[PDB]
Amino acid sequence: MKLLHIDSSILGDNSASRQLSREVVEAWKAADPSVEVVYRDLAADAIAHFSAATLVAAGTPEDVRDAAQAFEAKLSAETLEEFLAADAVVIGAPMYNFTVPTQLKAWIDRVAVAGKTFRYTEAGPQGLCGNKKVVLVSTAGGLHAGQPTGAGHEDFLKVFLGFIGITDLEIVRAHGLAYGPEQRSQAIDAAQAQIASELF
Amino acid sequence: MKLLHIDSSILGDNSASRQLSREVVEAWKAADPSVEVVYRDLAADAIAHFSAATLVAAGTPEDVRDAAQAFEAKLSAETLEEFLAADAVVIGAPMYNFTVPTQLKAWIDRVAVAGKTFRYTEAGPQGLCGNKKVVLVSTAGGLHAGQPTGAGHEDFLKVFLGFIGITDLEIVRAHGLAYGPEQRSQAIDAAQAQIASELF
Ligand SMILES: Cc1cc2nc3c(=O)[nH]c(=O)nc-3n(C[C@H](O)[C@H](O)[C@H](O)COP(=O)(O)O)c2cc1C
Ligand SMILES: Cc1cc2nc3c(=O)[nH]c(=O)nc-3n(C[C@H](O)[C@H](O)[C@H](O)COP(=O)(O)O)c2cc1C
Repeated sequence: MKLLHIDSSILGDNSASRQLSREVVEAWKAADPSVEVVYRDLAADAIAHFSAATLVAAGTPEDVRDAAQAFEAKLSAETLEEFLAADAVVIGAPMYNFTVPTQLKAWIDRVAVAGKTFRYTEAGPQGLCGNKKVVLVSTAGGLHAGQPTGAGHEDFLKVFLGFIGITDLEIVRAHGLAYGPEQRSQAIDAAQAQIASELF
Repeated sequence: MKLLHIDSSILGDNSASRQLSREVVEAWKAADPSVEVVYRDLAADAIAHFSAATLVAAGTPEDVRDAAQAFEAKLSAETLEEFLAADAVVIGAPMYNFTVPTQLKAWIDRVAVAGKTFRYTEAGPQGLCGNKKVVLVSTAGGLHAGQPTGAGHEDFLKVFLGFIGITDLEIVRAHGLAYGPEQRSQAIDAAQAQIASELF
């Protein structure tokens, strides 16, 4: 099966979510050596804001698109196709300014596509991604899960994933990382324990 | 006083939030002809993703910055300064894929600045923007305020605004816009009634 490994942290080697997302993927490869991994670093190679141009490009026939429109259309196509092909997705999801990074939301905007990851039916919208397994690697400076301050982060992500039909979701969490070295170390240690004994 | 008018819709003349944000500002000008308006269309002139480069530029002395770093630093400075100067802010805030547009969040990332719009104290973080009035123009295809599906939209915005100390907040809402022409028309009519009789 195909595993898509997504990072969105802007903090590079100092990133908690990049460390933990890599650790989930390493654990996964060890548990299933046949897994095929595709990597996408949404911070290193940022996806353009979903724009009026994105919409115009989508509604313009390929043979009449200019270069900028071909760019937007290919960006939309390649991102969507990579997600559709994936059987499992590991997503690094920092909390920056009370929500996810715009680098991550820009990816979400390309994968939330009517007719592909969800569809409209006479009975209402139906998610089409129910076969996909997702591991969300959720990292934050504070501890606000289950509280209003956390609305834009895990709650939002759960809404999006639920809408496209994901039912098989695990959250690997390391929160309170800004409260000092000992608290940061334990939060990461606990997340590693989840990876080691509660994922596979 | 200085009013900052922000739009983030990608739908141009078909935008509900651009129509209503303009109507709030027109009403404001009529109520207070001395108000000075500054406009920023975050969709037409999109702010770069808040990135590793943004952080590096901020920590690099001006005299050693290269051109790309001067760009990031000026973008950060001009956006922040415009917000600090504003006494009132009218913000067009569509719901796209269960949250705000990345164009709007990229602005939030430049205005959430320690020491400027909030500060760390020995007693915890304190918002510094309590004198500012904000009118949020909230538009959505569905009706999900007060429900989990709405977490990434108004709930998130209220968290951000509360953190930087905004207490004087009004929300002008037009939701259910995707459910048909009559429902869209009434939602906009109700929002116009709020503007006419419940804002000023
Ligand atoms: C630009 C920026 C914004 C942040 N905003 C928040 C925030 O709103 N709430 C919070 O709890 N932590 C916040 N943090 C702390 C991060 O959530 C924390 O450092 C986490 O480890 C980020 O994941 P990462 O290390 O993989 O980048 C922010 C950090 C940065 C760099
Ligand atoms: C790319 C895109 C994504 C959208 N996602 C949502 C959504 O998640 N939930 C919703 O209720 N409406 C959604 N809508 C509908 C918009 O919220 C609605 O059209 C609203 O009027 C947008 O504000 P605007 O007209 O100022 O652009 C979406 C519209 C677009 C174009």
